[PDB]
Amino acid sequence: FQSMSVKGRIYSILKQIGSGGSSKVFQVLNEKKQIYAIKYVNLEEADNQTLDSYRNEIAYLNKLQQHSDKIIRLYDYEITDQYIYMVMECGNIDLNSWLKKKKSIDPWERKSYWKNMLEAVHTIHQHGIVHSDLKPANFLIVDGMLKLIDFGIAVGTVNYMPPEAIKDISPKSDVWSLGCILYYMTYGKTPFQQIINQISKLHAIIDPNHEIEFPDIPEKDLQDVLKCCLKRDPKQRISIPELLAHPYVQIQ
Ligand SMILES: CN(C)C(=O)c1ccc(Nc2cc3c(cn2)cc(-c2cnn(C)c2)n3C(=O)OC(C)(C)C)c(Cl)c1
Repeated sequence: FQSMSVKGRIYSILKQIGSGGSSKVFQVLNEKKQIYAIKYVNLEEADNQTLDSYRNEIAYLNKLQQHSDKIIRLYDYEITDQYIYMVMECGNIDLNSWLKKKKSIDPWERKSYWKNMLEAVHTIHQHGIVHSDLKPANFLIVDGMLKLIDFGIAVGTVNYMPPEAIKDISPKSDVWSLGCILYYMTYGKTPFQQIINQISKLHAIIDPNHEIEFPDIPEKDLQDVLKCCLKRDPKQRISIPELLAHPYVQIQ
């Protein structure tokens, strides 16, 4: 029922998609009756460290547009000292919400999503970006295709957290997180979701004596991937280029 202006162009609000730290995401309709998502960021109580992190995310989102279709499309933006408006493509739903609703995940949709996740995370790594905070919420379903929504530059779950991030951070950090997302899509839980206590959870992730259970499934390829990603030592963990050449991703 409402309306907002981004670079002379008018957008009518359909619904509010999300909220957070001085930031509201909306589903909008433009003058050509096309659907988009607008993220509004209030900079009134924002400092220079915050502004430059936001400016850095917009710059990376803007550059990585051209390098991959697995990155959310950023159509337009308006930046002032009071706010930011980002006009982006609209997804159907985020991966976290889609997984929370779904009682079972189809092996084909799973393989397809995995491919998308590796291509997206691979792309950011080629530009010196390591996310380090990957979770299903950073992924959006856009016409059966997964897209990466942020680069960790600008939920606080810890279930997808690599052992190296706990120790106190290389492209291998993201492999651990992607492994945890695939583990959830495989077994219906993250490898440490059983641990109610958050400190015991952290003590279990770093501890090598704490064996991660990999139950036997029909897809033995999918089992090897999980076993390769979830190696507590970054040095002994599989790389993204090697994951893209794995039989799980490649064999039809
Ligand atoms: C359970 N939820 C809230 C949903 O069903 C839901 C979730 C996501 C939706 N799509 C959607 C969400 C979107 C975007 C584009 N489309 C863009 C963004 C975005 C925010 N920052 N950056 C740099 C990109 N975005 C987004 O942040 O979505 C969440 C609020 C769900 C996390 C829609 Cl239309 C509905």
